Amino acid sequence: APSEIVGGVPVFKPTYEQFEDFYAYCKAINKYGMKSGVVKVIPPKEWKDKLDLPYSAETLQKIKIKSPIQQHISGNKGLFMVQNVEKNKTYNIIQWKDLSKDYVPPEDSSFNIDDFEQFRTEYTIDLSDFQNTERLKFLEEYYWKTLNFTTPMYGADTPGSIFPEGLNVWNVAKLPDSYLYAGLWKASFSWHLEDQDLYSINYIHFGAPKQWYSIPQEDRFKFYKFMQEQFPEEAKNCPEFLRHKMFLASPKLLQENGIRCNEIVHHEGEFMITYPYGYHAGFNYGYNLAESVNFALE
Repeated sequence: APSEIVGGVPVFKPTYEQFEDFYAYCKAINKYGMKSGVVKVIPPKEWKDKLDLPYSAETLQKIKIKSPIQQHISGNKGLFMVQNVEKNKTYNIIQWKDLSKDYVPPEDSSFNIDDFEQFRTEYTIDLSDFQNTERLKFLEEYYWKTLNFTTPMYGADTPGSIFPEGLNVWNVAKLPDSYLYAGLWKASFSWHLEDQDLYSINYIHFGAPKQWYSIPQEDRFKFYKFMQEQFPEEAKNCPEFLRHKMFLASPKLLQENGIRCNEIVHHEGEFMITYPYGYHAGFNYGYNLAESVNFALE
């Protein structure tokens, strides 16, 4: 299968025909993901129809944000290290959509089954805003300019899924183990490579887009050494600290260090596939709900 476009990152727009086989499709297009850190995969229209929108009141009620994480980040510029916090409290989707009213981007009680049935018209957020490229460029630049001035809060992994139960095609929840992230403006995921160095699919069910950065496998050693440069203290008692501590590094910085860095914007209804030995990191542009699993092809 051919790559449709490129934002430094391969973009695939498969037809339901080939899209049908997830394993055969992934195995027929792995040579691209092993070059660039990640690959985007837009599902076909006849697939998006298989979805049930809006989600039923129960589907929404099932959503439970277990142990939210706040991030305390510190660092001059380009380099930052994040100190994820604890959130003993727990939220439901309605509470999270409301919580996103505190973590708003710049410009320029007990609950009943009825509450969710009502919320079936408010679970989304206006996306026409993020349709502008220069708009996204702005947010990203503001994000790097002001990372240590805020304590972002993520909806750290929580088992579950919102994909149609009767859905077997591309069922990220059940493939022939799924988790939900709760996005919030400026919430960031540092540099890392999936455990056991496996693959993973990340799907944004709804909400603001995600920003993605990936290091081409070829540069995973330049990148590694450069990270041993800064933070030399860890270069001692650590064989693997990129998977021990949380570190953020801007592309603009890496670029000007002989380390290529891919960048792409992950939108609602799209799939991202992280490949083995493909370092990746990024942040959220605001309120969203994402689902992801880790798999293997061999």
